[PDB]
Amino acid sequence: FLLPPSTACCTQLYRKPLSDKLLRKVIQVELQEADGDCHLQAFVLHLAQRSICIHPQNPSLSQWFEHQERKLHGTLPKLNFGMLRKMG
Repeated sequence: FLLPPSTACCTQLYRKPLSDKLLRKVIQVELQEADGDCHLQAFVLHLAQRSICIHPQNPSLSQWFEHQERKLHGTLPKLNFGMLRKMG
């Protein structure tokens, strides 16, 4: 059981605040669309070895917007996540 890249249809959620240590290995943030990909919405984090499913309303994802902006060596995708930006 693993969530395949860009195949995010998580019916389950981890719901834990992820460790920043492992976060520095989360090269991607993949949005589970509530229709465009799966039948529900989720913010799941794509590590370089795995993907974890997070509840859209989760501080770990919001903090990750801050953290990813200062981590990942400076490599990020085109995420216009301005609807959250810590305010989620």
